[PDB]
Formats: sequence, structure tokens, C-alpha cells
Amino acid sequence: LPPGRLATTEDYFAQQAKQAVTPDVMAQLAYMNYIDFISPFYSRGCSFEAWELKHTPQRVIKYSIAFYAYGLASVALIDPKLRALAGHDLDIAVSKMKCKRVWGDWEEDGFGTDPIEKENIMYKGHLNLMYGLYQLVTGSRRYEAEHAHLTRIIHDEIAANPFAGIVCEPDNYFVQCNSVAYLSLWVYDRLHGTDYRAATRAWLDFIQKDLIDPERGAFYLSYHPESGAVKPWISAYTTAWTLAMVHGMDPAFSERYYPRFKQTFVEVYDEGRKARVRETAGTDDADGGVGLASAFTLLLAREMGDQQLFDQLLNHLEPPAKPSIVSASLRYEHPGSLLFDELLFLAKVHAGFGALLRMPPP
Amino acid sequence: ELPPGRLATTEDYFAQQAKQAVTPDVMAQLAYMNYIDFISPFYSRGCSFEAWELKHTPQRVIKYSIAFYAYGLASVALIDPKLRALAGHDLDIAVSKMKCKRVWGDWEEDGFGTDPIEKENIMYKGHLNLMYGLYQLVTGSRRYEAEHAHLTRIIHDEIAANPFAGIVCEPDNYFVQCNSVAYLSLWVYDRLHGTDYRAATRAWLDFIQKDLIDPERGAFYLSYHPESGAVKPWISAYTTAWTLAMVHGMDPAFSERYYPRFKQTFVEVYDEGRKARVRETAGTDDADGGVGLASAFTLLLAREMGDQQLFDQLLNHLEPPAKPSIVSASLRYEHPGSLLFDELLFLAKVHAGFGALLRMPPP
Amino acid sequence: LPPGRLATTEDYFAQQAKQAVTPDVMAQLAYMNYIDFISPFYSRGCSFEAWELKHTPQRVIKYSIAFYAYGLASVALIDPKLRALAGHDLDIAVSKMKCKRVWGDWEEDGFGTDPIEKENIMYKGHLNLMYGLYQLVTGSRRYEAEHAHLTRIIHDEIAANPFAGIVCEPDNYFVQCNSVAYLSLWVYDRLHGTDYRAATRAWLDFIQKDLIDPERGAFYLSYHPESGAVKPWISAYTTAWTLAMVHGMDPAFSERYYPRFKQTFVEVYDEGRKARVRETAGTDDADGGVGLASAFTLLLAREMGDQQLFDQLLNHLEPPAKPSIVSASLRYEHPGSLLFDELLFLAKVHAGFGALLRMPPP
Amino acid sequence: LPPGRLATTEDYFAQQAKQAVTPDVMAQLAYMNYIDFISPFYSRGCSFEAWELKHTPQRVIKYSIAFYAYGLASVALIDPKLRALAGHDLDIAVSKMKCKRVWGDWEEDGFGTDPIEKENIMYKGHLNLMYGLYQLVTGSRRYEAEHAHLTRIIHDEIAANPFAGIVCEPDNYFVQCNSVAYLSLWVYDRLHGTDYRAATRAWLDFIQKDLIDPERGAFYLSYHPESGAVKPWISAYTTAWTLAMVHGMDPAFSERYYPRFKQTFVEVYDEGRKARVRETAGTDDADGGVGLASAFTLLLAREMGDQQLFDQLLNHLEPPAKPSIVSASLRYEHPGSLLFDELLFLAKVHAGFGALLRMPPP
Amino acid sequence: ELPPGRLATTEDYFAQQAKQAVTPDVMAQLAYMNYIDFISPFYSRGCSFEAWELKHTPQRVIKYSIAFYAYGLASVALIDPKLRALAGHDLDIAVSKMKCKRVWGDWEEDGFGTDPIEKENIMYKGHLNLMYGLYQLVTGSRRYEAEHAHLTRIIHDEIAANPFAGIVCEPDNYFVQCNSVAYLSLWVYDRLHGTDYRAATRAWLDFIQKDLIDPERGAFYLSYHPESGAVKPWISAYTTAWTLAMVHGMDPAFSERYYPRFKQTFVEVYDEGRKARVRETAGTDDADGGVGLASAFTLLLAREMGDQQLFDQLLNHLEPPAKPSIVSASLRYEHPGSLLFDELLFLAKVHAGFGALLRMPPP
Repeated sequence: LPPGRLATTEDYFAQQAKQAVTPDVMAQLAYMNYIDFISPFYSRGCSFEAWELKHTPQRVIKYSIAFYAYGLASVALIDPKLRALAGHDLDIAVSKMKCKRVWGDWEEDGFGTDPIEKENIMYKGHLNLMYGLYQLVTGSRRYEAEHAHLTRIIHDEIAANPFAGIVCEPDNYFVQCNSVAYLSLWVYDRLHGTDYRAATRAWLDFIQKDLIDPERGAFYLSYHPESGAVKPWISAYTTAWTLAMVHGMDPAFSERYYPRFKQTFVEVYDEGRKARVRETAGTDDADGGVGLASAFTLLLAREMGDQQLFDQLLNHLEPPAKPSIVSASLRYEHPGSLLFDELLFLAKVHAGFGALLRMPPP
Repeated sequence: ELPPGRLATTEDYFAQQAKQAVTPDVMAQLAYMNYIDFISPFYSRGCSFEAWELKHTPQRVIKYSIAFYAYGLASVALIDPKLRALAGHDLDIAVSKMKCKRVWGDWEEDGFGTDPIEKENIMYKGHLNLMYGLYQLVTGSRRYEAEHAHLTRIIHDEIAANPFAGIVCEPDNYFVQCNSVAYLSLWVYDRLHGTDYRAATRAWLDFIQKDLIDPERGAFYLSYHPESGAVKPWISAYTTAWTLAMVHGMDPAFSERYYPRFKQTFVEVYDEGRKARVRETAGTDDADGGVGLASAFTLLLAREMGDQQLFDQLLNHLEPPAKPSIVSASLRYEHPGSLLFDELLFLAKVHAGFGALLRMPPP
Repeated sequence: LPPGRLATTEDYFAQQAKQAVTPDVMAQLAYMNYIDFISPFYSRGCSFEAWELKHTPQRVIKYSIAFYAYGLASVALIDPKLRALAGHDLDIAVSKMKCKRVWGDWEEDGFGTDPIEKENIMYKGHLNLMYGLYQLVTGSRRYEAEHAHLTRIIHDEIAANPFAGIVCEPDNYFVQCNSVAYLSLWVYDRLHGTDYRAATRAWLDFIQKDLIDPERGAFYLSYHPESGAVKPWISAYTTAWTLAMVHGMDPAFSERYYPRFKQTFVEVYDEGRKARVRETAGTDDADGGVGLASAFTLLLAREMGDQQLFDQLLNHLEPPAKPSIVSASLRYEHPGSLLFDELLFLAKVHAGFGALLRMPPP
Repeated sequence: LPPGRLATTEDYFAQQAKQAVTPDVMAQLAYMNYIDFISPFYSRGCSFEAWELKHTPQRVIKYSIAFYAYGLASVALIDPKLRALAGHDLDIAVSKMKCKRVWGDWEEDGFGTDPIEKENIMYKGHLNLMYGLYQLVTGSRRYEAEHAHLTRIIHDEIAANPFAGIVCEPDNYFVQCNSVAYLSLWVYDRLHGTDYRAATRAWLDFIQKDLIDPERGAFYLSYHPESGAVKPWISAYTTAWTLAMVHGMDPAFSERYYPRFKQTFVEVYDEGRKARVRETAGTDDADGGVGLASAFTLLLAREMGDQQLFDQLLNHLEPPAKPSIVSASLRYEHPGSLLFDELLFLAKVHAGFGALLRMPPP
Repeated sequence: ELPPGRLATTEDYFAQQAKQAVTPDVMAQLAYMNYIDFISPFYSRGCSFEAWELKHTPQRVIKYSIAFYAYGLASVALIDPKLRALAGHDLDIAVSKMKCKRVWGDWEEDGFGTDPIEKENIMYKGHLNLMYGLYQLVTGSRRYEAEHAHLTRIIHDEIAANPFAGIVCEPDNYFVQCNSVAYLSLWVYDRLHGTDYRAATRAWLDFIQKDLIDPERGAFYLSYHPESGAVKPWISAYTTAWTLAMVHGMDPAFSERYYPRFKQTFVEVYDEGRKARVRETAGTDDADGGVGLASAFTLLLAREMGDQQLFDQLLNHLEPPAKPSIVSASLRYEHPGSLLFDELLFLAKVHAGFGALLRMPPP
């Protein structure tokens, strides 16, 4: 237990077997739920005080909510006594995700008045995955009509496109953002016995052509179908997020690229006690770009069962951020990136995307 | 004997009603409330909120500020017959300010509706309905009687319509504190008119004793969410202190049963017995976490239960660091330690008991 | 002539006999009139630059204009060569008084769209007194129709109310504010031979019941007719303003209470050379509340012919404020209160409300 | 050539004989014309970047444009090679003068939606003089319709008023502002053979009654026809501006008062090398009020052919302001007043208002 | 060869096309342009200008920023076939951002009209038209062909309608730089379509040489104003550098005649021949006055004329004080010395010549 660390890696990995979250995870849930008005999961309303206080840029709120939600889904698997609370928070998550504050960039940028109708997989992929996870956790059909409608839109759009998948902004294809959408299809299928996930093989074949550098185990930044262009830089955060989600659909795909990913991007330091992750090739700097390579790699390490790397990354990420528990609730004095408490929460509890898919009923 | 940094003895606060007079520091708080033109909080009926802008009161809290002032004014009316007219006048202002959009408008801004009274929002309309009743008990005026009947009928109907006992605040958030205000407003209505709206109280007291309370610790959980059935797994001291204080006016035995356990669970006596401070939740040594009101609401609860020792301990903790002075016969705190600070200290200093407010004799 | 004092008390009191204002009063008039655009009496328009530069709160602008106006009226009596200028400034005063910036608090507070129609004596009492004074000074009938219309409203409202007088905000009765209104009736009567002032005796009888403490010579803060409440604090500024105005209508009333007022509130200090005024009972602090007790008492001392107290108060008030005459125009580096230059101006020139009433024609 | 001075007084006065502006006047014209977007005479559009960068208050922008324009008219007389450029700048001047940013104070103050219709001679007097000067310089008829319309309005309003002239704001009469309007009538007459200028004699007779102190050679600050009031302070900037323009209409009028004006207001100092100008009587302070007495007196000295006083004033004004020439363009580090570069430019080039009137054609 | 604050040699920039590869620092500039989510300038087609807000680019200049990036991308396409698709993609984004109201809206705000294309405003629409043509040469795509034909016809018609050769920017302001862009857009249209819109070029080149140039100094005057006939009497180095660079792609002999004289008039070599800086006007020793772009546009000109020595001198002056650094394979300047700084340095580093862009072979 180094300074600035709250629990051992062994303890995080044991939560599910012990049917209990660690005290610090509980204290995170308290940050999420406790204080009136300002806690992020206080109400269904279009109130964003929590994100104003954290200074979360508007474009990022949608990811904040999504990643909290994916964490809450694993809380539900870990502790049956917390499943009702998790369901309640996922309900709030879904209802906040639909507020114009969250999606309104789509309109402000000039792309349309409806965030669901065509394109914008960055938003609606997450929303659709959230709808499914809500239902798996709770058994409630509150959103089932919307979920079916959005799942059908996604399916249809995939079928209509010459490339496998869907764009975010018009003409910008991102493999991370697609991975969320395809995973939402697997969840829908689990809930309804359908076969929307059959599209997955063609997508996995496609992202293995020009979009990946197979020797380095890394995806290029984006694809642009009008011109055919693949941006020539590889991206660590892009790859970590993508391999983590793909591991729940096609474990063998991620198992093949994971070791090469590590070789390409991960730097172990401080006599093996720490690790940090380079965002691109041709640099020794860690956490360039959006600054999320290390955080998404923490998640990936959790997904792949790599305790050693998880421990190394968390020794790098957590202590400089200065965690403390005040009134049984977790705060960080110095969050090192965007989506900081969200991604650390998620990675601490994450039961595996495959296990979320197979979640037993309430 | 007067502890350091304190304005009057606990013995003096408790004696106010028997002496038929407020202490000089309570009078000075009433001057802060009433004296200076335009900027005193009870200067006018208008939708003017200068006093709250100067205190930096967040908008979501203004409704509670007005409510707790009002509950204090009601006790001022019982304490000193010569101040009853003034207290009535201030309660009139209280009610009329409580209806300004500045106070309730969060309901609309959050997307929950254009009418703060129509359904849900018991956080707002519970207090408003209690204020309507108290105004009438103090003054004998029927100025708000129509509105009072209309709102009391809405509350009644909504309780009757719900599968759980009570009413939510936001949609799908149930809070026992907020309900307690509403049920109390029914008792006040019944006192004024001879009705039996309060009959719903027993089913509510049975209900909050099921999953919402930890009976061994004497503490309520934070909230309930009827759609999912979830009860948030943290107990809360401010929630419990507020709820037990109000319930004591409806069912004294309920609060007497839980009060000693509440104290064991949350209250930390320190400084060789001279002080006390209150933990907001279990699993922590930190005092006044969360909203930071556990100590202040526990001061009120102590007053309600007649617990002079704990009152004295809490006020020794709360008041001195806040640095009271009286300038021009008016009370200011240099360093208020929390939200609702002068409000709750005023209320607790004068509070005659919710039961005694209920039975308040006419003018 | 102590430091920070510009002229002797003997000189202020001699202005009228010498038919000339002191050089520092002339310099105040220059501050009022000289510089294009930013001087307060530059134009009729709804331009408030002068008050923005002084940081005058909006609620106070109406009193600023009023007290300037009452001063200008005495300038007209003092120097026949300045009477035309004074008339001009009063014209501007009246027209600025009618701008929404001045009265608009009435609407913003929710009390109505018309500042004249009902209640709001705090505004319309002053406006009605200004209309009369304008006419006495100039002989002009520019506002006569409005003056008659407003005088009739005031008269009718007094007649309609069970208590003697008119409220400011609904349910708030203030004796200061009423005193202005009753004085406006005396001025109307002087100009037109009417008997609106007959209501005065019933008002003077009324304010001597629960509204005054006759032993201490002090009025309570306010009265609230719905509840019957009289606020239990006495107020020095309230009483000083009221007694000054009443002295013009019923000199004996003010002569009876003035000595007792001084005993109650006035603190002589610095071996008789200075004085400062406590705002309420039960305190040794001076100039609490709105912070105007000393300034209004300066006015009262002028009204009562009390040279000694005037001198004492001005020794307290003027020097710490650091007067400066640059060009031939008066500025204060450190005004000690609201309405600072207004009230010092007024008190320096004030010829008595009774003398304004009997002002000979142009 | 003292420090902080760019050319000799002898050189400024010789520009017209040499048919060339001095290098520093050229560098001023470069400041006016050179840089993209931020130069004041870059475009016809309603863009005011240049005035935002100088922090020019909105009420003053109309005078800035006017005084630049009067300077450009003299540039046209001085150098035939610069006349086309001067015409171009005057075109821009006229078109910017019509933007709401310039005149909109009229509306904001509550006086009306049309700046031309009635009163507001402060704006429309300058606009009308600018129209005429534009035409004299260029021969273009682009604004001739507007010029005839505005000249008729001015003529009619003079004819309708019981006093000789026109007010600015309602009930404020200023002789400076009138002098511009009357001069505009002389320019119209020169262009069209009309006799609008016949009104001039009645105006000159009028301003010599209560509006001037003939012994001191100084005009009072303003006149207010409703009350009959003349403000009792004399003003140096008011008088300097008025006498300069009147010299182009009735040279004998200004020749009579100029020596007395100097005795009253001008202080020679620094062993005869400098001068500075008091704004009013009863003070030793220089450049009080609006702070323009010295700058307008520089213009007057140029108009009267007083080389000695011009030199003295410029030695006072220019050096403390710290002129710099960078990229062949003139900047002042520390301008000492409003309208600083405008008035120094104007006074450096000014050929006399009489000579502008008699400007030979293109 | 390789001074401090320089990233690659002049010999390396000039060799890019022969080596069919951009230098690492040019690649790092493309990464600044393309890499980070949401804040990179070429992230999306949308009307999002975060990248320009972060650089503090004034709104009036955004149009030029986009244009000069675009001209640079066109040369990237000629240099490296493997980057041509990327360049096309970025040009697509360029065009679509150029059409946002944030870019052109000054036209409306200034009072000149609601439509930026309809008339005048060659400052905007000249660049837009050149961008349309370059997009099509790089990609083969006809996405903008209709708009390109429409705008090319407007320009052609307006030239034909005017008594002077060319088109104004603001009403009654004629600038030769701005015109040079428009005429060059006609040549690109003609390349793509076999038309003869470029025939107007000869009359324009004769015109700008009769009244708007000082032929001994090799320098254009600042502007022309047809209503008055006025030519502003100051010569301008940035105006001349930009104009001669573009004219070199249409009439090489015209620029070859004036280039040496331009240099004598404005260019100051210093530091024992290792550096150079450019005076903006005559009658001054100060460098980079006015808009402060003389040196940067002269850098471009030097590249266009094949003048390695002057290019090297200018870049030794411009680049090091700006403090270039490569962080995560992406180029940042700590202290950009002017407006359009990274744009113009990018452009000049890659610029293959306007004549070579015109003749660009198909994909």
C-alpha cells in the first residue's frame, strides 16, 4: 500500500468474489450520490451542477455519464445489496444523457436538430449501450421502446453504409465510438433473443484492414470515407478503449494485439512499481493528446486480467491526484486529466464487458 | 456562567418564554432582520432579494432560509406578546417572498414543470403550507386562507394517491425531512379548522420506520426512490435531526425512542464536556460533512427535546468561531460556519417546540 | 477654520443676508453643472452617468435627485443672480426623476407598472414636492397639469385610508416619507390658494400616538397597518428628517421634540468641537443602519438655527471626506456615506422649509 | 526643435507655401490609413476598431470623426498630390458618421429615433459641415441630396426659433455647436450660390448679448431658453472653438475678442517657451473640465496666425505625450486628453476656415 | 546548417518533393492540424472554431488562416502521394469551415450585405474560389463543382462589368493581393474545365503596372480607390510579396523582373549574411511594421522564386525567437511573432510553386 493509494490491487480484483466493494469505491459512490443538489446522481432533472463544479467541458459530459454508467453496471454484479442503488443511478444517467446540455453540440455545430436520427454514434452508441445496461441491471422496461427504436436505427445505418459501421461527425469514422455501438447490439440481443450482433464479424474484419497497424497492435486515429483517408498517427487511448470493448465480443482479437500494444506504448518505470503510456509513436512523452492513454490502459488492463500492469498504472495515476476520504466520501485534490474520477471508478470495479453481457437477472 | 465568545447563557434562552421576553441578542437578530431599508431580509413584500445576495445564499437554499426564519418568528410570537404583531408582519412578508419565482423557479429551470404547487416538489410546498398555517395562528388573519385550503387539499390528495406514504420532492426522490414538514402543515390546518387531514400521519410514521430507518442507530437513511425501490445506504444526521424535531410535535414518543440512540451514533462531545459537534454519517470521525448542517439541526433538536446540556455544548462549538458582534443594536456574524447559519441559530435560540406552536393560543 | 473645512459656519449662515453663496457652494454647483455629459444636471435625458461614476445604488437615485432639488430651491432664495440657473436644474431634476431608471424598482419588485397610481409615497411624495418647488422658483407652468393630477391622487389616497397618510411599499408606513408628501400639499396650496394642507392636523395627531416616543423625542422606524405593528426600534435619521420638514408646517411640534432628540442621540466629543449621532437606542455606535443619522441631523440643525451643533457635525463629517477644489469644482476623495455630497450641499444652503414655502415670486 | 517635438512651428506654417505636408503629418496620415482593419479610415463600414483600441468614449466618436475631417480638408489645400486621398478619407468619414454607433446616444437618452429631424445640432451641425467639405474637396455629388435636405432642416429650425440658433439636447444651447452649423451654411452657399448664411448676422448679434463676457473675451458655458438661464461659468475650450470658426465668417469679431481671451485664460510659463490654458475663471489650474482648453487654443492660435502662442502650446502638449514614429507612422505613448491626435493633427495642418470656404475646385 | 531554434535545413525543405516525403517537423505541423479531439483545426466539417479561439485569432483573419493552410495542404498533396488522401480530407474541411458565418460574417456586421458572394468582397470569395479549385485538383471530387462554377461565373462577370481591371474588397477599396488570388482561381478553373476565364489576366497585369506599382522600386502601392481615383502613397512589402508570389504562377516573367528590385527596396540582410528581415514600407529602418507580415510573406515569395539563400535567412530570423518544440510528435510555438504565424511558416516550408499546383497531375 504505497502513499496516495487507498486499497490494494488484490482487493479490487477480489471485490466480486467477496460480494462487496472496497471502502474507497463505496466512498466514490457517496461522492456520486450523497450531497443534495450538487452530487452528480442526485436527480433525473436537467441539472448539471456537479459537472460545472468539476469544470467538465460540455463536449465531454456525455462520456462522463457513460463511463459512470459502465461502472455502476459492474457495481450491480459485485454486490447484490447495491444493485437497486446502481439501477436507480443508471435511470438517472439515462435521463441526464437525454438533456440538451449533453447532446446540444450536435446542433450548435450545424449537424442537425435530432441527435439520434443519422450519424453522431459518439452520442447515440453510448446512449444505446446505457439503455441495455439499465435493463439488465433492473429488469425495468421503462426505456424499452426507445431502446428498440435506437437499436433499429443503428442496425439500419450499418446495413446502409459501404464501410462497416457508422460515423460520428459527418465524414469522421472512429473505431472506439463504433465499438460502443456494436457492444450495444450484443446487449440488445441478450435481452431479446435477436441477432443484431451478426454485423460484428464484418466490422472486426474491416477494422483489421487499413485501420490497424497489426505489428504494433495499434489503431490509427480515424478514417474518412469520402476521401478514403486514414490519418497516419497511431493512438494509444483509441486502441486501449477499443481493445477493452472488443474483448467482450471477440476475446481472441484483443488477446492477439494486447502484448504488441504494450510493447508499442507502455513505459514501466520506478524499478517496476509504476507505468505510464505514450499516446502516439515517435515520442517519449506520456499522456499526450487528450491525455487519456494511461487511464484507458488502466481499464484495458482490468479487462485483460493484467494485475501487474493495473497496479503499475494506478501507482502512476492515483497518488499525484491526492485522494482523501472526508465524511465517507472520496475527493481528489488534483485530478490529472479529464474524466479522472470516472475512469478510475470504472477501472476499480470493472467486471469485464463479457461478464456484463452475461449478467444474471435481478 | 457565560462561556467565551458566547452572547447569553443557555439558561437565559430557555427562560425566554417564562420571562415573556427575548434575550438582547435575539432582539438584535430581529433588528438584523427588520432594521435597514432595502437590504434587510424582511423589509418588504416585494420580489427583492438583496439580503440574500449580500449573504451569498445559493438560490436553491433561499426557500429554506425563509422557512426557518418563519418558524423562528412563530416562536417569537409565543415568547413576547409585545412582539407578536411584529412577528405576524414578518410572516406576512415571509409568505409573500416565498411565492416569488426567484425562490421556486429552480423547479422550472430543472425541467420539472411551470407550477411549483401542482404535483410533487414537497420541498417547496410543504414549507409554504406550514408557513400559511403559522401566519394564521400568529395573526388571526385570513389573507391566505383560500390558498391554504387549496394547497392543503393538494397535499392531502397526493398522499392519498401514492402507493408509499407521503410525497416526493423531485420526481422519484423521497425525503423524510421534507415530508415531515408537510405532515406538520396538516396538523396546523386541522387546528385552525377542525378537520382531520392529520389522520394520514399514522401510516406515514409506520412507513418511515420500515426500510427508511436504522432503528438500532436511531437514524434515517438519506433518501428513498420508489420507482427502483432503492434506499440509499448512508445514514444522515441532519436528515434525522430535522425529522425527529418535527415529529416530536406530532408523536412525542417516536422521537423520545430514537433521540438517545441518535446521540450515541452521531454526537461527539469534546473539550472536557464543554463542547459538541455532530458527524453527518457513519464510518467517519469528521464533523459536519455533506451539506454541513448536522450540528445546526442537532442544536434545534436539542432545543425541541429540552436537552440543555447538549444545546450548550453545540452552541459553544458553533457560535464563537463565527465571531458575533452587535453593532448598532443589530447582530452580525463575521465568519458564518455553514449555510443557513444565522437562520438556524436564531430558530434554535427561540424555539418553543413544534407542539407548542400547534397549540398556540389566539391573539 | 479647522483642517478639511472649507468655510466657516458663520459664513454658511450669512449667505442669504450677503445675497451670495460661499465659494465652496459655488464649486458644488460647478460639480453639478460644468462638465459635458457626466455632470448630474447636464441634460433632461434619461442619462445617469453621474450616478454610475459615484456608484449610487439604483434605489437611492430618487433621493439623490430630491435632495439636490431641495438644495437648489434654497440657492434660488439666497442669490437672485443664480435663480434662473436653479430653475433650469430643477427642470432637469424633475425630468430625470421620471425616468424608469429612477422609479423602476417599483415594477421590478412586482408592485405595479405605474409609479404614481397607488402607494409608493417614497417616490411620488418627492416628485410632487419637486413639481411645486420648480414652479415657485421659476413661475413656469410646464409641469402644472401633472402637479395637479398627482396632488389630487395624494389627497384622495389620504382621504381613503383609515390611518392618516400613505404607505410606501404595500403595508409599510414611514413618517419621513409622509412628511415630504404633506409638505408637497402646502406648496401646492401656496401656488393655487387651495386647502389640501387641512389634512396635516390629523397626520400630526396620528404620528404623535404609537409612532413616537415622546420622552426621548424619537420616532419608531415604521408602522404596518395590516398587522398594527410598530417596529420597536427608534431611528435618529428618520426623526431628524421628519422634524426638519415638520418645522416648516408646525414649528412648535419640532421645537418641543428637538432638545429631547439631541439628548437621546447626539454625542458631543473632542472637547466640544465635534458631534456624531447614534442611529438607535441601546448602543454607543454612531451612524449605524443606513448611516445617515449625522447627515440628516446636520440638516435638522440648519433648520432649527442651531449653529453650534451644525458646526460640530460638519467638523465630524467633512474633514475625513477630504474635500478638493480643482478648477473651481468640488470633489470628495472619501465620502463617508450614501447621499454625501447631496446632503452636505443641502445643509450648507438650506434656508428653512418655511422660507421655501414663502418664497417670493421671480 | 525641443525634445518631444517633431517639426518646427515655422515648418507647419510653411506647409501650404511649400505645397507639402511635414513628415510627421504624413506619418499621422499613415496612422489614419495604413493598417488593415484597425486604421480609422480603412473602410466605409460600420466598424469602429480604431476607436475601441484608443478607448474613445462613444459620446466622443462624432467629434473625433469631425475633427479628423476638418484636418483632411486642409490637407487637400496644402498638397494637390494628397487631395484625392483626402477626398477618399472624407467619404469614409461621412459614411462612418452615419452609423448608429456614432449617433445612437440620441436614441438611448430618450430624445428620438431620428438624429437629424429636430434638435441635436452637436451631431447634425458637424455632419452638415462634413457634407460640404467632402464636396468642396472632391467635386462629387454623392451626398448632395442629403446635404440639401439637412441644410433645409437647419435653416428652417433657425427660422422657427425665438433665439438665434438651434439646441443640442432639448433646452441646452451651446455656442460652439451652433458655430459649426452656421459655418456649414456658408459652405453650402459657396457650393450652390444660395444665401442661407444671411442668418449669421442675427446669430452673431445674439451671442454677443448675455452669452459673452465682452471684457474677458469669453463665452459662458451654455444657455437654456425655457428658463432663460445662462450658466455663470466662462469656458476657455468653448470660447477657443467658437472664435476659431467665427474667424472664417466674421474675422473682425474674433480679432476683437482674441487678445482678451488670452489675457483671461492663457498662462505663459518656462521662461516664455510654453503655455497652458485655464478652463475657467477663479482658478490657477490648467485644462480642467473636459480637459481640452489647451488643444482648442492651439487650433485658435493657428486660425489667428499666432505663431508664438502655437509654439508655446505645442511645447506644452506634445512632448509629455511621447511621440514615436514606427514604420513611418505616428503613435503617442501618453495622449494627454480626449481627441488628442485628432486636434494636434488638425492644428498642425489647419489652413483657416476662411481658406477652406474659398477652396479652389478640382 | 542547423542553427538553434531551427528544426530542419533549408536543403531538406527544398528536397521534400524529390524525396517524396515531408520533413518530420512538417509532419508534426500536420499533427497539430489533425490530431487532438475537438480542438485541432481540421477535426470536423462543422462550424466549430475552438482551434482559432485557443490561438486568439481575430475573426477578420480566420478566412486567411484557413486559406493559407489550404494552399499548404495542396503542396503536401504534390510532395507525398501517401498523404494526398489526408490533404484532400483537410481541404474538404477547409472549404466547409470557410462557408460558416463566423468566417464571412464581418461582411454583414459591417453593413455591406447579407450575401458574401453576390458582389465585391473579393478578399473572401477569391480565396474561396481558389480553395474550390484546389480541392478538386487534389481529390478529383465534384462535391463543390456547382458552387465553383457559380462563383467563377460571378467573378468573371464582375471583372467584365468594372471600368478598372479586377474587383474590390470593401466598397471602393481595391487591393492587388486580393485580386491576385481571384485571377489565380480562374487559372485553376480553366485547368479543370478547358475554359478560357484566365484571358482577363493580361488586362489586369497591364493595369497593375500602369498606376499601382513603382517599377523602379519593384513595389506595389497599398491600395487603389476607384471613386476618387486615389492610390495611397505608401508602398507595401507584404502586399508586394504576396502579389508577386501568385503572379509568378501566371506570368513568371512579370515577377522575375521585379523580384530583385523588391529585395533592394525592402530586405535587410544582417548577422554576417546569416539572417534577413523585411521592412514593410519606405522611409523607415523598422522591420515588420504595419500588419507585421512582410517577413513571412517574403519567406513564401523566396520559396516561390527558388531563392534558397533568402529563404534560409528569413527563417533564421523568424523561427528561433518563436521557440519551436515538438511535444507528442506535434509542433507548438511558444512565442509566435505575428498573426498567421504557423500557417505561413507551414505554407512556405512545403510550397511547391503556384505554377506546379496548377499543373498538378490527377490521383
